[PDB]
Amino acid sequence: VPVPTGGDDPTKVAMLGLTFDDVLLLPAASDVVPATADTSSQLTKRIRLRVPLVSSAMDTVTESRMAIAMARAGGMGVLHRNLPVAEQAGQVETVKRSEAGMVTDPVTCSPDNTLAEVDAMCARFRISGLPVVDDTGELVGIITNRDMRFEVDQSKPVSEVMTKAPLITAKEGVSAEAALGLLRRHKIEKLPIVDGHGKLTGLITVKDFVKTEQFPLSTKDSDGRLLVGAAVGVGDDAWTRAMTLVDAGVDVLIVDTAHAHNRGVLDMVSRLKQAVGERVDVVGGNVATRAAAAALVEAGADAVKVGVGPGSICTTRVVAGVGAPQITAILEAVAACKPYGVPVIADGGLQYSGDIAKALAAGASTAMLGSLLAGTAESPGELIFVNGKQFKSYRRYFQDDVLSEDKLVPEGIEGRVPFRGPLGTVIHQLTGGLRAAMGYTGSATIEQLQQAQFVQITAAGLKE
Amino acid sequence: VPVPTGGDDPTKVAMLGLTFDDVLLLPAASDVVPATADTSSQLTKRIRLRVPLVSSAMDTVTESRMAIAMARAGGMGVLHRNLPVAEQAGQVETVKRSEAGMVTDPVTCSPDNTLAEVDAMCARFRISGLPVVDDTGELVGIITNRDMRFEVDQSKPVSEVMTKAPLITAKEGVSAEAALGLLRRHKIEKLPIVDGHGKLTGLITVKDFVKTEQFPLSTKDSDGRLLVGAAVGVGDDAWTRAMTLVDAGVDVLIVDTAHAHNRGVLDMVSRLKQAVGERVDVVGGNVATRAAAAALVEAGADAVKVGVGPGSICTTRVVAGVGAPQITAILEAVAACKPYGVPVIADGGLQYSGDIAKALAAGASTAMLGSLLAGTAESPGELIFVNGKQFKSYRRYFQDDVLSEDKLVPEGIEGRVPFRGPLGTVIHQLTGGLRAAMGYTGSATIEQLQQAQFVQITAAGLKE
Amino acid sequence: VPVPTGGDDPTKVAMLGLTFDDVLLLPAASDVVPATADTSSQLTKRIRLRVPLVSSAMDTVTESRMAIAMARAGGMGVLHRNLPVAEQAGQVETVKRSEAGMVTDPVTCSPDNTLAEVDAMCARFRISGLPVVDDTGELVGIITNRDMRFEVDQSKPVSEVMTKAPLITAKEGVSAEAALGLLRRHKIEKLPIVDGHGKLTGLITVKDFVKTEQFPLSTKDSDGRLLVGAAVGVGDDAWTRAMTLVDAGVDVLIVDTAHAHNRGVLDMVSRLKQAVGERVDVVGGNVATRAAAAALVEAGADAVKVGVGPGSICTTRVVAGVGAPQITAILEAVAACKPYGVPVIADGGLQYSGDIAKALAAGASTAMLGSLLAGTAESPGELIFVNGKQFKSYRRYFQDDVLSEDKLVPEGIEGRVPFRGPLGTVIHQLTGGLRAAMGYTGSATIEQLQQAQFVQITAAGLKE
Amino acid sequence: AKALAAGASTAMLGSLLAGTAESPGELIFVNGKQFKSYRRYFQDDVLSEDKLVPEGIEGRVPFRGPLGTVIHQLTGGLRAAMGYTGSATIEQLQQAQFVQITAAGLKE
Ligand SMILES: Nc1nc2c(ncn2[C@@H]2O[C@H](COP(=O)(O)OP(=O)(O)O)[C@@H](OP(=O)(O)OP(=O)(O)O)[C@H]2O)c(=O)[nH]1
Ligand SMILES: Nc1nc2c(ncn2[C@@H]2O[C@H](COP(=O)(O)OP(=O)(O)O)[C@@H](OP(=O)(O)OP(=O)(O)O)[C@H]2O)c(=O)[nH]1
Ligand SMILES: Nc1nc2c(ncn2[C@@H]2O[C@H](COP(=O)(O)OP(=O)(O)O)[C@@H](OP(=O)(O)OP(=O)(O)O)[C@H]2O)c(=O)[nH]1
Ligand SMILES: Nc1ncnc2c1ncn2[C@@H]1O[C@H](COP(=O)(O)OP(=O)(O)OP(=O)(O)O)[C@@H](O)[C@H]1O
Ligand SMILES: Nc1ncnc2c1ncn2[C@@H]1O[C@H](COP(=O)(O)OP(=O)(O)OP(=O)(O)O)[C@@H](O)[C@H]1O
Ligand SMILES: Nc1ncnc2c1ncn2[C@@H]1O[C@H](COP(=O)(O)OP(=O)(O)OP(=O)(O)O)[C@@H](O)[C@H]1O
Ligand SMILES: [Mg+2]
Ligand SMILES: [Mg+2]
Ligand SMILES: [Mg+2]
Ligand SMILES: [Mg+2]
Ligand SMILES: [Mg+2]
Ligand SMILES: [Mg+2]
Repeated sequence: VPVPTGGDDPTKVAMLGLTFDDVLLLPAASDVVPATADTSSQLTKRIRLRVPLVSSAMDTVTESRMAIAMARAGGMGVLHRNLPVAEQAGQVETVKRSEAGMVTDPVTCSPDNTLAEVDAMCARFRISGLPVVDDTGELVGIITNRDMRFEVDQSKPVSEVMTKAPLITAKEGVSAEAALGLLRRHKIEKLPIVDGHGKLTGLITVKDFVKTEQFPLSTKDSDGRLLVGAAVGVGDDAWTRAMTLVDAGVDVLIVDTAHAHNRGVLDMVSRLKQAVGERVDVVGGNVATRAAAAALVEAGADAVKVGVGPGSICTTRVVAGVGAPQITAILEAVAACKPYGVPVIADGGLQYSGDIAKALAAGASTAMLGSLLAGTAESPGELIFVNGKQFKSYRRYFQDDVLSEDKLVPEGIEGRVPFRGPLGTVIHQLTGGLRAAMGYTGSATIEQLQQAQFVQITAAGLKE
Repeated sequence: VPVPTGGDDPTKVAMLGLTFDDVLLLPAASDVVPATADTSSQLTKRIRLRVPLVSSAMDTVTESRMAIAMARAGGMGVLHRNLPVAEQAGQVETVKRSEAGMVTDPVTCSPDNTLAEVDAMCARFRISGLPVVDDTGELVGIITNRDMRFEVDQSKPVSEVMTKAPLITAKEGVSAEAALGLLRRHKIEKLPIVDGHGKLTGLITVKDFVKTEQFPLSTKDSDGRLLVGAAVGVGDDAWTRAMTLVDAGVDVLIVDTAHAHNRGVLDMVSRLKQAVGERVDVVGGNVATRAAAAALVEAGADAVKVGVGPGSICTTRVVAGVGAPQITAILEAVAACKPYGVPVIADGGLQYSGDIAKALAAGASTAMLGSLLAGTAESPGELIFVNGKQFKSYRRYFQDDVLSEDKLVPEGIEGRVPFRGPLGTVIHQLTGGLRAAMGYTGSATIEQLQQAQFVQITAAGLKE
Repeated sequence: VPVPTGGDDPTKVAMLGLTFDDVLLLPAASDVVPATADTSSQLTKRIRLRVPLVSSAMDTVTESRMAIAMARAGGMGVLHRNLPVAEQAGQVETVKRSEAGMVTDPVTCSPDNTLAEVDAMCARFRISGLPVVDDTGELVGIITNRDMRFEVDQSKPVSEVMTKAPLITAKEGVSAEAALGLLRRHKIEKLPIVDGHGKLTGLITVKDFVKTEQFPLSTKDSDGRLLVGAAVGVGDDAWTRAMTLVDAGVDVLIVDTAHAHNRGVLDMVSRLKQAVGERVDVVGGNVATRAAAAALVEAGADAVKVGVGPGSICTTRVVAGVGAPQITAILEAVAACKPYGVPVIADGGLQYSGDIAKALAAGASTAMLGSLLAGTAESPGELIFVNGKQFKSYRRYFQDDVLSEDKLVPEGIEGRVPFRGPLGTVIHQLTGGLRAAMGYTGSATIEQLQQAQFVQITAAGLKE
Repeated sequence: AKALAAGASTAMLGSLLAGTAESPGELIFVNGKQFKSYRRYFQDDVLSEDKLVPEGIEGRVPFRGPLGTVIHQLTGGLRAAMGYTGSATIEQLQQAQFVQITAAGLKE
């Protein structure tokens, strides 16, 4: 009658929690070559990624640059919400218009604009020119950075530097082959698109073709623009932020909380699903049990994020005593979400590509990457050089001494993190590990990897 | 109903994997003295070793020298395939002609051969002379290294240095006693063997008797030549390699793959078994489960090799998340192989002789030794002297500065491995540990050791 | 002819530099008890301290609180200049009015002042009440914190809470004994001082007597107010800052530069000496040679500060390769300053009280303490509790999640420094060490300690 | 700065520039860090462990980044030395004086 671990209640200790280090993938019959394995997976019930990886929406991980890089790599990025609503909406706009985003609503300047303003717009959107539209609304010309390369006077108006009409243009609904043919024939890099009245409706640049060739796995929406997600909280400021982000063109809204088994979080999810659910996917916060995942599914979430204190040495585990091992948590969440076809996102605890393979085999559909991507080039922060090494830092007015020691050392030296380089190499290494796991387990797709079996190892299997 | 580790499927976590550190051998009733225990075991269904150890077929472990040493020690060597087909066939031929291999097809030279060519052949085959056969095909004499010891001019032909006929010869089918008596009577070290018509058919040297007395446990084929195995891959190049190796006289072909539960590997095994299966034994690649071992047995493999990611901190376990603890894998593989009499080779994860005893007690017939033999003298590599120690390395044209620092330090200092000495001492230590285990468990033979019992130990049993 | 260290110029290597670890103080004939040694010394040619220690004028060391504590301990503090001119002048005013500073120019309030503003003034000046003066200029009452202890409504005007006139007052020029007698007789803690016409001229509080009894070594000016110094740079902003500080009531101005052997620094020192030299003492920046000290003396400096890269592992020594060992630098600076009676301040390189004794025996008159005082309670920074220990830190809007991990850890954990406790204990330990040194060397005064002899030790004397 | 003050006119830089982007060698990514390496035919197995690790992981050196940043840091240190010694030109820095320190001056 007594429980072997103490007491009389057999459900006081609910279960035995397994972490990533407790299990290994068992080899199975395999006709799968790692180079031909298909790693595409569902992020939500309507969005499918070519690479099942998402950035972690932390202030040190994901901004517009990281979102663009992740969308190009085949995954997606989620913008963090530790900033004003206007800044987050502007970052969403930057991601949406980065690549093949000027086809329908192009950015234009006026003939009275100075060269500095045009250069600022070009630097923000990473484009090399803009069409010029006057007060009447007529396409009067185009101004590119070949026109303003050597202009010393940056206060000069656009009208003195632009290339006047007529321009080489295309009709609405012009195919990519015809546009490329025009660009090759006239040896230009830009092609405005006008309607029957000769009024500007879009712009095609050589950047579109270059990026399509260079990044064949890019994640795009129906209009051909890069996908991006954004995080929101709970409350009224959260509602205003979510509405502003939806207006800016976000594709995924993540109700990001540490403990989503709360009435407020579920109410926010239901409200968002009812208000903008026809346009935007809604992802629920972090839930580590089956009941919480079922509650989020009932509230109408399109995807469920799992991790609640998954790290072994974690602040939640030490200060609060609350936690859940990640493998068991994913298993329970999948046991609640799978009958309704709701994807599961693993979040936290991942240190290697083997952990990603284990998380996907436990039943999750995507994995969210945090500290793995913190030091990359596309992550926020400034690159500094200290003691013969590169670091990334997150860094005078009254110190006018030219020979002071603070002048001899770089700024931001305190609080720096190692520099990891480009994001593409990290993503490629992770994808190679995942493909090796798929080849070992005989999984042609991720949906077949989700049916792979585990072997539990003892402590002796973790010894150096 | 719910699984205690998570989810609803009770087969998601298939089993608990035990490694070598998790178990110990239980003493049983024993009348066995370690000095008299019989350690002979089956390598395949037709080949029996006196010492149940095999080399690992890695480019840093097994070449012709290691194969010869392992065969003399009582085990066998498997040649690595990271080299051209002609080179691997040449190494097979070198092993096959090292000891008592000239009795039926001796190596011969011609009077037109220079002394340099004869010296090269003698250095390759480790013989001290050759019979001489002219264009017409008569045995005209013998050339040994006592004849060419002081010849300063190495371009001198054989005819100017050889000892002319008549020679002391013996008839075909001469017993060892008669040949030794002739050698003792005439006080020579070589004895050609001729047919009734006086044509050369073989050669006996004192090396045969010396090696027979020195190495009583040598592994030999039907003709008394040393046993050797070779590794092949999968594909058309692999088929050509296998055919060339069989022509060279290989005894065992090992289809060495990382994951043998693949249709291509099984097809290769079946093709080899149908083509050269009447002459050569075929060993399947590495398999960690019962189903894979059963598939290899059905395909026609003569032996099954097991280890798939057996190391605790392993590249397969960290990058792909795939692995299987070795004790459980051996148990499952034996559960599939034993009813058909197919031997099991335990490959990987062995660090001590206790691990070898545990692997043999788990049901395996032989153990394959890897990094334990990487630094021995017979392993490939160059011996260097660095900082008062001996190391083995795996290592000018435009650096003509005679006082440069690169002249002051040995080449290959970077990337060296410790030197281990002769292989025989290592094999003797491992065999002594195995004999002690056999004495403790009361096992007169390896087949009785395979019925020994284990005790599972906790984490506290591994603490220093 | 050649120099043994290289070259032909015997002055290329000018001298051998001795640091603190290279020398020890030799015991001499002593009739001195450590408890009776006199540690008073000259800071400048007109200012004498009771304890020859000065705070280091760094933004982590000296602000108004540290300056007050240092003045009470018997030394002095120099306010850092890494802040706006108005803030530094406010800190000067706070220090000057802390203790016995209302005797001639008291802080007053008007009857229309709210209780919040009076409370803010009392908190700034560390007083427990203010006299009230109307628009006409008459002393109408006094408001103390016993009157407003339980006034929950902090917007209440002073007129509703003050103790109305007539008050217990004393005539101008009242002796301290008479004021204390009045305070004892009427059992109050405050005594306004009025002239013959009944107009408010000053204020005496029990704080004056309490602090005089508690801190008998306090450094005071002619008016009986605590001494304070401030740092200024070079330039026009520096001139405005210096004029504002002199108007605020500063006593010492320190021209704080890393390399004071510059024409700009000397010109600034000369200008300050010409303009405000009758009221304020001017101390020159850091100089490490005899010629630089002579230049500062000629420019008209009242004291000369020495240290230029005195630390063994220092940023100046590593990045620039420039430095000077502190003992030799002090010897040279004293050799240039002593004939004119200009005191020397040893700045940098001090780690123990033995180093302070060595610096004073080398000829310096005062020592400037930096990192020794960084972690004390009176130094700038905020006290935090982390992992069972007290630390000092030098430190939300959008993180509204109540269960996030940033809510679980204290703010300022990054970049924290250890807590050292009260300043008085550190000063007392250093003074005890200095007194022990004086007793060993037989020096009744610091001027006698400046004539002590050294013994030079070898490397073997520094071995553990 | 010390070498130029002793009388040398130029300095030659070796290991300080070994791992920069412009130095010879290939950039590799190992264990979350960038390295520079100075690096199959018969290993056609697709699931082998040598396929799971990059080639050249052994014998690698840390990556330093662009050369311009290193040169700028060195020149800044030299300019600080010139400002301390009062040398407007390198020829005046060659007339600077030294002070000899003892062993105690090298202890942390
Ligand atoms: N004015 C301006 N232009 C910038 C700036 N940064 C990037 N660009 C331009 O943006 C276009 C694409 O930027 P990329 O660097 O290729 O791509 P990215 O979106 O990953 O940053 C290029 O012109 P392109 O003509 O599309 O390509 P190409 O002619 O260089 O091949 C490039 O010159 C900037 O700060 N100011
Ligand atoms: N020409 C030539 N001969 C070589 C060379 N290396 C070894 N030999 C000869 O090969 C024979 C056997 O070689 P061992 O060293 O005993 O054996 P191994 O096969 O283990 O290497 C010896 O002659 P033996 O007459 O059989 O033995 P013994 O008279 O030395 O006892 C030895 O002299 C070489 O580079 N060149
Ligand atoms: N209103 C107000 N008063 C403050 C504040 N902080 C300190 N005081 C008062 O200042 C006087 C002296 O402050 P202390 O703390 O003794 O000295 P300090 O200058 O070293 O800080 C005290 O009143 P006392 O009457 O001089 O001394 P006692 O009656 O407490 O002995 C104390 O109550 C504050 O934030 N607000
Ligand atoms: N559609 C167009 N019709 C006519 N002229 C055009 C058109 N697009 C660009 N031009 C003009 O052609 C010139 C170069 O065009 P393009 O856009 O290829 O240059 P760019 O991107 O600035 O070049 P670079 O990348 O070398 O700096 C500029 O003077 C530009 O104004
Ligand atoms: N069967 C034989 N009949 C006749 N002469 C022989 C025969 N075998 C060897 N000889 C000759 O006898 C001499 C020595 O023979 P043996 O083979 O014993 O020498 P070896 O092996 O060269 O000696 P070592 O190992 O001491 O250098 C040589 O001149 C050799 O040619
Ligand atoms: N000179 C004075 N003449 C008349 N009344 C006075 C005088 N000084 C103070 N008082 C009044 O006497 C009361 C107490 O005075 P006192 O200054 O001793 O108190 P306090 O410093 O506020 O006390 P505590 O330190 O206990 O809070 C207050 O109501 C105050 O207004
Ligand atoms: Mg361009
Ligand atoms: Mg271009
Ligand atoms: Mg011989
Ligand atoms: Mg011999
Ligand atoms: Mg009081
Ligand atoms: Mg009181």
